[PDB]
Amino acid sequence: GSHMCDAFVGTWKLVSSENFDDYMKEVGVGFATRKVAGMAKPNMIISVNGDVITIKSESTFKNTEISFILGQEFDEVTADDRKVKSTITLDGGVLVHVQKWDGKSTTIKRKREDDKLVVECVMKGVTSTRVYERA
Repeated sequence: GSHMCDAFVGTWKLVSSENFDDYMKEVGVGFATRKVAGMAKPNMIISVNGDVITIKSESTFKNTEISFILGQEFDEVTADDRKVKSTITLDGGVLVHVQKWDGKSTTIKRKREDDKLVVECVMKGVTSTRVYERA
């Protein structure tokens, strides 16, 4: 049967980034990490097995992997080494990823738009847009 996550499954490569340095600043990422992370051109690999969704980010900077069930909180060590409590839900057809730590919160939304997978990262007033195409 078809599932709303089907439109995300596959291998995706980063094709454009907007305001990513500013977003990382707002999150609290250090200078050196921002420079090395901002150079990266990651692939994102999304797969599903039953109710478990796995999202990998793979680049010369870091390889990360999260597996989760929609709506069930999990612990995540981010690529910038924050230990956060994450919950990922479906809002319509948008995957909405909330990361919480030290009384703060950031929201990463992943949506399909034409043949692209668009990632919007928001911290306080700061929005970064990262666009991926199929790899």
